[PDB]
Amino acid sequence: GNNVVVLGTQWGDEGKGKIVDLLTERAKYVVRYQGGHNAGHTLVINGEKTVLHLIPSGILRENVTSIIGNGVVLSPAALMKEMKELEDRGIPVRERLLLSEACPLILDYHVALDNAREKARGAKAIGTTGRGIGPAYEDKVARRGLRVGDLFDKETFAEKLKEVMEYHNFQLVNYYKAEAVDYQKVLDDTMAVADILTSMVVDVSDLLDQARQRGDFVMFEGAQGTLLDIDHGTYPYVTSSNTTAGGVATGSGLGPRYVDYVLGILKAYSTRVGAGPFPTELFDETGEFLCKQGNEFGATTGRRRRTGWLDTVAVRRAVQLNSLSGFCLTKLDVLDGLKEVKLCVAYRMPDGREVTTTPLAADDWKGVEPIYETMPGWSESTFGVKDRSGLPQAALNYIKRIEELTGVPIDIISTGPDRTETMILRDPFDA
Amino acid sequence: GNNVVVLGTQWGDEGKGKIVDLLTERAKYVVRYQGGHNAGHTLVINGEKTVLHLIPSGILRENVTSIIGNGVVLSPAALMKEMKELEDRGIPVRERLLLSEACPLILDYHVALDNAREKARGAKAIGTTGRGIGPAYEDKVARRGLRVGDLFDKETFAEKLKEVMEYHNFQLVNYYKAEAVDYQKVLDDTMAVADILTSMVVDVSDLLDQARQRGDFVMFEGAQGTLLDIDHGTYPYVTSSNTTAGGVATGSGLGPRYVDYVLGILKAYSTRVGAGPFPTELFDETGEFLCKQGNEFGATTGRRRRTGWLDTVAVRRAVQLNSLSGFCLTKLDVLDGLKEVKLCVAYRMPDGREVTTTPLAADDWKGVEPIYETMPGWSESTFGVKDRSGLPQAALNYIKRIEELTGVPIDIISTGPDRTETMILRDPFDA
Ligand SMILES: Nc1nc2c(ncn2[C@@H]2O[C@H](COP(=O)(O)OP(=O)(O)O)[C@@H](O)[C@H]2O)c(=O)[nH]1
Ligand SMILES: Nc1nc2c(ncn2[C@@H]2O[C@H](COP(=O)(O)OP(=O)(O)O)[C@@H](O)[C@H]2O)c(=O)[nH]1
Ligand SMILES: O=C1NC(=O)[C@@]2(N1)O[C@H](COP(=O)(O)O)[C@@H](O)[C@H]2O
Ligand SMILES: O=C1NC(=O)[C@@]2(N1)O[C@H](COP(=O)(O)O)[C@@H](O)[C@H]2O
Ligand SMILES: O=CN(O)CC(=O)O
Ligand SMILES: O=CN(O)CC(=O)O
Ligand SMILES: O=P([O-])([O-])O
Ligand SMILES: O=P([O-])([O-])O
Ligand SMILES: [Mg+2]
Ligand SMILES: [Mg+2]
Repeated sequence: GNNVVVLGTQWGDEGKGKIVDLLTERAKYVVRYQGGHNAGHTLVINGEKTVLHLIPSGILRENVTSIIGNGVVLSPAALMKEMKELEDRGIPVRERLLLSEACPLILDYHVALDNAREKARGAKAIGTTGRGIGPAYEDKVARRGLRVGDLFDKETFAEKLKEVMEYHNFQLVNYYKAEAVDYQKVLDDTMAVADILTSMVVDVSDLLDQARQRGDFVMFEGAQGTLLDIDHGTYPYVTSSNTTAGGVATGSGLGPRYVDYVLGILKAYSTRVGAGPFPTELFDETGEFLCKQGNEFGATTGRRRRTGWLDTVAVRRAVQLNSLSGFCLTKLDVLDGLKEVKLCVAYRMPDGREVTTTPLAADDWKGVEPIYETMPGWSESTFGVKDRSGLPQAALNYIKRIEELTGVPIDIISTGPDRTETMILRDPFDA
Repeated sequence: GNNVVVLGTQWGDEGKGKIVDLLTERAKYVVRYQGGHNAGHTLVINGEKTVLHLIPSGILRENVTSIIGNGVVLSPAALMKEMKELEDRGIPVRERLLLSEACPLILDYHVALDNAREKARGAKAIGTTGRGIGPAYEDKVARRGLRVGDLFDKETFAEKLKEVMEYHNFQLVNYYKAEAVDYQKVLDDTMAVADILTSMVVDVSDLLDQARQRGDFVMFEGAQGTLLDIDHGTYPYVTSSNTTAGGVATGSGLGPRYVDYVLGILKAYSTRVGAGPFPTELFDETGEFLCKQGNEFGATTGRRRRTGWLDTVAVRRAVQLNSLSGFCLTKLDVLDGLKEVKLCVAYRMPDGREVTTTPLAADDWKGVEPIYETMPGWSESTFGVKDRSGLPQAALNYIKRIEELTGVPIDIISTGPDRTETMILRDPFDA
């Protein structure tokens, strides 16, 4: 189908970037519809590494127009920052990237607040990336936030910003007893890049409407993961945006009926970065092994990711929430060497019940326990394989099992960070 | 199609309630996915009137299960308030209504803030309904808000609420120099209804997933209108929720691919309640006539609604944003008697250009001017007609024209507030 969606089923870091970059070969457009620069999508072409945050994972391709949709919270500083680095490496970002005037702007004070709010939580801190995503989303919904479009008139922008910062500073100064952000400094840093910024503006909805009617291949690239959804995730240990497929339509302007394929990116095991429920979490040799073998560190904060077995109970929440058409099974290779591999098939509630559905808010996950199905591991190397034939029967079995347990076909299998260490079995652009 | 969406194309008050109540005859479920009690949907059966706010417009039917989806901001006070009134009238609300534990809770302090924030805007006040929708949405996205589920543990709820209210009161007291809301009073009022509240909780996503696989007829009922969308509307003179079709999926948990039909409710003319751009606004006899003839007053605040001609430019923004499958043309009857009726076909930008697309943020709408197409009015009565044959050729022409100008069929035509003064031409449940 023309419109293909690529999002994280678990808790982010499944490998969305890599799959976006590999599938965009046929795409005219790639659109990030939510998140900000908390995302850290790692691309790897012939070993050259690139971790993108704010800029879409289609940038390395000239044939693709990279779009930052209205649903994304935009940090002008982060953009220039990533833009230049990409430019020095021969990526004419500016020549291939478009923006939404609706995009709310993340400015320094948003990080002051995000910082303040996290400390104030003490032991109960979310584990935010520190980029100010939340405060930006807050101001948005509040209707006091500034968006890309406010830059069209620098005089009124300065006025608007003044009020905003005043309000924000009152609280940072008085309630939090925090260091106040300087208005003049924010105004200057921003105006220094406004033209560049505004130069990339496009009417993203209308674009997608016409690109749609034309039959063009659009790829929407997600940020974070399903269980981090502001609504459906382990609230409040979530991200402030709708990481679920519904976000595609709200964060871009493309009507919901135009989604043709939702590919759920699914890692061979599970990880979490930040605080929050994790039934299948491993704190043993296997835990460290999974970490070590899969270089599980934040592509944005460098924090150690928590590791655990693949959770089928929670993945099926992802299935229904997202309208998955298929899964792309990533990082199978990291499982090589393990004698047995486990997959949680059910949850044992603290009251005794065996359930196969998941809790919602974090509190409701407290004493929940995982029930596994233990399958044979494999000795063979999986890394770099691009043909099921190269996969040992155990792995194939493990793949079939996941499919059985979910009722969704694993259309793509990834065997390495490199764009080429993958096997596409069914290409979403054909379905 | 099984899953039918009914939302406001313009600026709310198009007649969503009436159409939900009329189409639910075949529905097993009706789901409100966004908004709160700012909505005021008026139903009218054999002249008996009912204006619903928070409770879905399927309530008057026993065969229908009414759902308040996660995307809705829930005011426990408003619920009990509406619940009892409905009950005294023989509507066993409790026996037919379900809720989401994800639903954020709107509590008294949210109204203090919404009040404070509006005055602080002075001349630039949004024109909020005063129900505290925004602050509730803010806290949500902020990750400090309380949701229905927090009630499962009253002790931790009280703790949580305490912190929350402390934080909120600091600002109401110090920054705004406003009256502080009393913690104890909020705690008590709330706990008095928690059990009733929690008694209606259901896992809405999973419900919809199974109801979906079963082939059941679901109806999603929208609140407000398309140009009030937090992202795509005339920001900041908008509502804090995603009134666009993308909201259905984010505010319920039903995967985006499961929408089968999006019926855009379209009024025969235009109205706005609150501040904000309105190209076709009428301040003349026609303006007052439209007001008078269509009893254009807020079904929630009783404010006088602003009236204007039907705007085709903005309606087409609604078309693409929403994936409209069809329009339900409402309040044609109110046009009876007019010598000529106008419909804006284009916008004259303040720089001279003729455009047929719309601006985004409110500021960008400033000097914009409407270009009309003037059509013949009609003398005949339209009110109560349920057969196109009863519609005079002028009206039919006016209908064809709207269709020509949009490329979307007017599947339903409404000729009165009563459920029966309507003609369904194509029933969304069949498409
Ligand atoms: N070993 C291995 N690494 C992979 C594979 N796919 C992606 N990676 C690496 O897995 C990590 C995915 O992390 P991250 O980039 O945070 O994922 P994203 O946030 O979804 O794009 C990166 O460090 C990638 O280079 C794979 O199939 N095998
Ligand atoms: N005259 C007339 N009134 C209608 C018609 N459809 C609905 N109404 C009235 O139009 C108004 C719609 O206002 P509101 O209820 O705020 O619309 P909603 O918010 O979309 O449900 C109500 O007062 C209805 O009783 C119609 O076709 N003709
Ligand atoms: O990109 C992200 N991955 C996360 O899990 C995370 N953000 O989502 C949650 C919210 O933080 P933020 O506001 O930085 O997205 C945190 O657990 C944080 O680590
Ligand atoms: O139900 C509503 N209809 C509106 O237009 C409105 N709310 O949307 C905007 C935001 O107010 P609220 O926060 O009350 O929805 C206001 O113009 C308000 O009138
Ligand atoms: O790739 C995204 N990371 O998990 C964010 C971080 O490093 O915190
Ligand atoms: O029907 C909804 N109204 O327009 C809200 C109000 O009265 O303000
Ligand atoms: O990286 P991420 O997962 O998107 O945040
Ligand atoms: O009444 P509404 O339009 O939904 O708010
Ligand atoms: Mg990442
Ligand atoms: Mg109304």
